[PDB]
Amino acid sequence: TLNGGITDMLTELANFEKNVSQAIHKYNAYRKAASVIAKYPHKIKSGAEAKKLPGVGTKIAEKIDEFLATGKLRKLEKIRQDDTSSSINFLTRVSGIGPSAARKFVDEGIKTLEDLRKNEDKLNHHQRIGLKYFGDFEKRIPREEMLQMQDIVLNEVKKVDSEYIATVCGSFRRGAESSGDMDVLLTHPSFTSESTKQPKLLHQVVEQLQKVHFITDTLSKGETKFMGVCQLPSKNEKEYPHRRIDIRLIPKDQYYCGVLYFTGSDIFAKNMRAHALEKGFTINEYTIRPLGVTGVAGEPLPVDSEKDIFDYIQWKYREPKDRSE
DNA sequence: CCGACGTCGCATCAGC
DNA sequence: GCTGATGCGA
DNA sequence: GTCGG
Ligand SMILES: Nc1ccn([C@H]2C[C@H](O)[C@@H](COP(=O)(O)NP(=O)(O)OP(=O)(O)O)O2)c(=O)n1
Ligand SMILES: [Mg+2]
Ligand SMILES: [Mg+2]
Ligand code: NA
Ligand code: NA
Repeated sequence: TLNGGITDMLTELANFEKNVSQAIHKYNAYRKAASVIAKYPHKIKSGAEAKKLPGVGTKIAEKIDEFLATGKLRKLEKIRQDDTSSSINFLTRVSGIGPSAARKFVDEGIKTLEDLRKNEDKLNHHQRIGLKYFGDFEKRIPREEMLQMQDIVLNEVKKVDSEYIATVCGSFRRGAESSGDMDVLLTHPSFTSESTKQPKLLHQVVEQLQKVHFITDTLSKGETKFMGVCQLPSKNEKEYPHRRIDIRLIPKDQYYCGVLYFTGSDIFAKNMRAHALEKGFTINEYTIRPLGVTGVAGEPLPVDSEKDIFDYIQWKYREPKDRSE
């Protein structure tokens, strides 16, 4: 709320660069700037004040001035009144449609929800689903419902094998009063970095959730990542809207790196990996490795908590609550 | 003043 | 049926 | 767009 206008502005500008100009690094610059300002504990009162923050340069400082002085930004107005930019901006909000495809549709005269629906023959499976539940995916999820979903997921997982461990990551583990979707970290002793002894570990769980009709649709699926759709049973009351669900099977010994990645926030993670690079380290959802002078990563260093990974790169441990950067 | 910018999974594609 | 990338997403 | 460095 504090510098809400500025952050909203930069976020809107960011989406425009990602979705329309297809400049993902401008999009990341703008989102990093908004982040740096979101943590800035003062009401920013000039572009000069903002420029001193890392990630804010001249161009954003000038825009911050125009906004503080006028309450708007002409660039945003020009963008908002462009059909092309707006149609493109909008189509990207459908799951499966990004900058490239959204433009392909607009080039083809396809720009409305209605336009998409009479041209379903042009949508792959993913895009088809994201369109079917576009209205449902636009709603956020009460934590009260997340808990309901958590009991269901954790329980079905138990039934397949009692040695499975399921953990609801994402914004939920960050204690958010509501969430965009459900992210589940999953482990099993059979699957480590040192071997895969059992086949179809993710698959079994997906089928179990499907056979009991928790999971309804499937965007994409692999041996370690499931991306789909699920729904709380309503009693018949109105139907709960469908929700996105991601499941990520991480090798059990690499759990702490996995839960670190999967908990977020996204721009927390980016800045953290950016920092690790400033220390001769590199991090993914699996490991933390020391960068060789040659660029090539050395062996995975031992890790036994999210904190361990913080220590390696000299950073104060921060509970999930404070990672929503 | 240029170049790099987190790091990966899944579906697919241009070259072999 | 691989590598290396695009595209989209986490 | 920013900063590295
Ligand atoms: N670009 C990205 C996107 C997601 N992620 C990681 C951190 C995210 O918290 C985690 C799950 O992504 P997510 O479900 O899209 N967003 P998240 O759970 O943080 O908040 P919601 O908007 O879903 O409530 O994936 C990332 O590391 N880099
Ligand atoms: Mg989430
Ligand atoms: Mg998710
Ligand atoms: Na700066
Ligand atoms: Na999209």
